[PDB]
Amino acid sequence: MKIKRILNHNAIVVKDQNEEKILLGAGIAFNKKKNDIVDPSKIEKTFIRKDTPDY
Amino acid sequence: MKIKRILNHNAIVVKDQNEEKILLGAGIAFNKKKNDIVDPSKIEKTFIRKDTPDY
Repeated sequence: MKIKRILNHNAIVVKDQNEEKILLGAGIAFNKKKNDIVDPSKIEKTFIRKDTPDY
Repeated sequence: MKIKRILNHNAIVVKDQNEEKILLGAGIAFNKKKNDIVDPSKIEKTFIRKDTPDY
């Protein structure tokens, strides 16, 4: 899980195999940087954009 | 779509019928507040936490 963007010191826009994701972790931005792998101990909430409804 | 949390001036943690969501919109925080409906013209990216994989 890399960091494609930065929302704040906890939320960041990441990207997974499926598509773009969002990593919300208190202090996630701290101890990491853009393009760096996301720290799993800091992973508090993983969000993914709705790709498809039923299809 | 209400605003349960605020990530920055564009990203905010919202909540839909399915579960918690994330609204990433440049200026989304501006022209709105916590618990207020999210402006659709500002909606740039909607993210939802992975509820279930296959089940």
